[PDB]
Amino acid sequence: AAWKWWEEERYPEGIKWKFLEHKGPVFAPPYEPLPENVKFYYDGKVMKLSPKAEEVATFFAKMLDHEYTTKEIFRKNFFKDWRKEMTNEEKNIITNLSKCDFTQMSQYFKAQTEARKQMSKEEKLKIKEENEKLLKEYGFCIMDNHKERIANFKIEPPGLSRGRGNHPKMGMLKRRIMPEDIIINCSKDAKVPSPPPGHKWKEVRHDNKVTWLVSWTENIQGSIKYIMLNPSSRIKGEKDWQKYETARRLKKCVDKIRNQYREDWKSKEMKVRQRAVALYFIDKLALRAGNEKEEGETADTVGCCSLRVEHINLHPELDGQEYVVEFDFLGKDSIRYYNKVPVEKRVFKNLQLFMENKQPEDDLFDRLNTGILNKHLQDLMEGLTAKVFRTYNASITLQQQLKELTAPDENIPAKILSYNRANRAVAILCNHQQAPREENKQIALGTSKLNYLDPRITVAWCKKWGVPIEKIYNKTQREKFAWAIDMADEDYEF
DNA sequence: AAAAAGACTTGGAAAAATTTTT
DNA sequence: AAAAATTTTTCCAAGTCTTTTT
Ligand SMILES: *[C][C@@](*)(*)C(*)(*)(*)(*)(O*)(C(*)(*)(*)(=O*)[O@@](*)(*)*)C1(*)(*)(*)=C(*)(*)(*)([C](*)O*)C(*)(*)(*)(=O*)N2(*)(*)(*)[C@@](*)(*)C3(*)(*)(*)=C(*)(*)(*)([N@](*)(*)=C4(*)(*)(*)[C@](*)(*)=C(*)(*)C(*)(*)(*)(O*)=C(*)(*)(*)([C@@](*)(*)N(*)(*)(*)([C]*)[C]*)C4(*)(*)(*)=[C@]3(*)*)C2(*)(*)(*)=[C@@]1(*)*
Repeated sequence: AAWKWWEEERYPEGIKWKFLEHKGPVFAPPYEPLPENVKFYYDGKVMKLSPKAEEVATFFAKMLDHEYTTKEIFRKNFFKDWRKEMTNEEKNIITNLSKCDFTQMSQYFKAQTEARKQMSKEEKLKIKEENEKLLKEYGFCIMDNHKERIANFKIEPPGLSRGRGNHPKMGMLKRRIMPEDIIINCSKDAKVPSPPPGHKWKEVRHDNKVTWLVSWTENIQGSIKYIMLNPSSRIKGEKDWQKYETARRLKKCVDKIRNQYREDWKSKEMKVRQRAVALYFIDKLALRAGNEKEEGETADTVGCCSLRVEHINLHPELDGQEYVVEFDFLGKDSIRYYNKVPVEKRVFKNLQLFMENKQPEDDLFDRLNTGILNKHLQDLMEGLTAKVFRTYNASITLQQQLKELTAPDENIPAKILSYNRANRAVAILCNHQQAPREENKQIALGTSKLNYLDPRITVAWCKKWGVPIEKIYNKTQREKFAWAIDMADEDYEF
């Protein structure tokens, strides 16, 4: 029988668990060497590469078809990192990447892909059965009286970094994660997981103030990557329920907050004027609270608080509309945001004052960062941060649009059209793009449907119109939103 | 403070598995 | 059979906000 964690007494703040036991992470499949017939060339002559160098060479060979393997930054980074993985004998022969011929390696990898879909019933069924025994042995964990699923237990294989957009580190080598890089987290009364034969873990800790099971440091950015519980668990779902509850508490406080920031545009001090114009953008246009990145780590992308002077172009009268602000920046994942939006009279006058005596490279809202904006938002409502406005706007627009687009006389397949049409409006507001059915050509429903929309709004909609939840939510989503699907009436109001 | 770390939050695109069209 | 159009898993990062160092 399935566990209804939502009927339980809410888990206390501070300590995340009392008990934790798991079988550790599943390491990336080992490197299968190149056979004798698959040769590498340098200056037209054959050259057998050492195992370490040959492994790095394969990553490039597999990506050879893409246009990014011809870029300055990619090639510079790849070659620099391939030098480290070479022997002193190889370092003296291989001076540049351009005299290297990977074409034969590339052909073998295409040949293996063509040979992988031609497998028998003893190969196609066997590998899918060894994946199932792996899913049941390492894909589950015990955390406080119950067996819950683990998210991504299979650690990512080594390769070359690409990232999203115009990334400075594209082409850098993602190293193979070893047991000696793993920090295991579990309880003192639990059976500490066994490392692969011949190896030992980096650390075995017992921190109950955190929710992760396994952690390590990746080399590209230096940040800690984690292995946590799947979305269907108590620890993730309760936090997901609390996120929506916070957005619901902002609903009965928004009119009071909107009136306050409208008055703040007139204030004597500029520290308050900028804070209010930035909050106006976050409320109206659902922008992300733009944190400050370190120059040269990730692609140059901004958000609301990190907006520069060059990202906006002021127009008093354009297209027959008053006070137009033309936004043109790259948001998260290098997705372009473009909107010609008519603002209030005081907001336009304020933006003119913020763009004065400044160069294009300078920050628009100086004397303001994400911490100052969130410190103020905490003084208005408890637990309020800038991303709560995005959750609020997305969820309320779905509720509003579902009421507006669903009609009583329509059939079940036609009602699904209306749900997806309401979901479309949420994706346009949140700027969730999908690169090139005529409507949803450039729009992506996935991100909002799972991160942004209180699932109870959908469960309420479904029980009202007689649409079974399986027509809206698939197998995996139904498990993530189980709390909502069980506990929720037709009368749910955000 | 205020930089740096740490711990959460937020798929779409490319491939492979099928299914349908020629 | 053989190819094309769909469906569906496999591949791969980047923000937000909190907590620690410097
Ligand atoms: C595409 C879309 C995005 O980007 C946004 O929007 O933001 C995303 C999402 C949504 O929300 C999600 O969810 N996700 C998850 C994940 C991702 N990415 C990635 C990359 C890489 C890797 O490796 C991974 C895995 N790990 C293990 C965690 C991932 C995941 C995203 C995105």
